[PDB]
Amino acid sequence: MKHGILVAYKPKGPTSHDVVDEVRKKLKTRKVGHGGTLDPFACGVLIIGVNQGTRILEFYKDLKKVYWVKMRLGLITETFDITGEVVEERECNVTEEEIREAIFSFVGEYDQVPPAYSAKKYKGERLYKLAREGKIINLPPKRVKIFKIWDVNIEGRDVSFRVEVSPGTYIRSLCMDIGYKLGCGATAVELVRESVGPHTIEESLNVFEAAPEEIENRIIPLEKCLEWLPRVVVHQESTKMILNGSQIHLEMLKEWDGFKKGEVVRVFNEEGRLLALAEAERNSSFLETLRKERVLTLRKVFNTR
RNA sequence: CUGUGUUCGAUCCACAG
RNA sequence: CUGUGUUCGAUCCACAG
RNA sequence: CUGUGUUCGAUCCACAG
Repeated sequence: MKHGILVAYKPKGPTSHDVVDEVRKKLKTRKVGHGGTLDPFACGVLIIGVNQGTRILEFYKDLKKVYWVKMRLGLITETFDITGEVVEERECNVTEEEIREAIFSFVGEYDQVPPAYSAKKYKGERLYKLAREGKIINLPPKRVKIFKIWDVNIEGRDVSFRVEVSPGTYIRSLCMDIGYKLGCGATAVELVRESVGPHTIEESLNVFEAAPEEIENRIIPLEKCLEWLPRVVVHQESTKMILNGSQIHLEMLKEWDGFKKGEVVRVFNEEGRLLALAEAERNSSFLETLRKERVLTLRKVFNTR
């Protein structure tokens, strides 16, 4: 029984949960989830968590993503994408030059209003369910960050480019906003998530065409997940303790790799096994122990694996 | 269970209570 | 170590809903 | 939140033997 992360590739068409169902089917495993939804009209990297691996999916919410969109100027739909019923389809009269200005004025952070067709909740209900009911909601804007936009290609009302964004950013909203700047509206017609954090589309596995054995070999085990988080090893004797829920004290330790207080770090078994993820109670340099323990606070323990 | 989250058809995953 | 914790003493894990 | 966990799964505290 494997535990870990799978960098899946979702083709255009399937819902993100369809991908999860393909993995549950091929691996004959019930515990599967994803770490960030990709709309049905889009394709690209979709992080999949298997077994105990579902327990570290939360860590993918805070990573940066890189997107390659193509939008059509002068077109507006209800969903903000090509699958939505068209609400308006005018002829945007703008020059490559303004278009260029409007797209790069978004660079830097700004306050983005999420699409009515989204997974946000309003009084216990999904916003895309209320929208199908015809209740179009405009939630408060969220502080978003567009780190950079490159590979811009224009031709007609067809504009495309790549963009690295912060967590919580909707490309569909971005396209509509740029269109608003140009004052004519724009709608996303193709969207490709080329990366989520360190995981790229080049390493993604299309689970729909892969046989169960390769999907299986493709799973990244826990010990190799969240490699961007600082490591920490404990004495091969302290393992059973930790696995029992024992917090971590200076006593039970060994080697560490520096960590700013509050930092989430992964506790290793010095035999390699990942025992748990814990939070830093202080800065790791304070080897000052002329006396007294308490060091890392238990966040998640990987019992039974 | 209730709630929230994730780029929209997670009741299915996560997190909080 | 054994008993009791006065309405299942406190708390940490994990699993389930 | 509500339940579960071979002296508790693990650690404490208060009383007494």
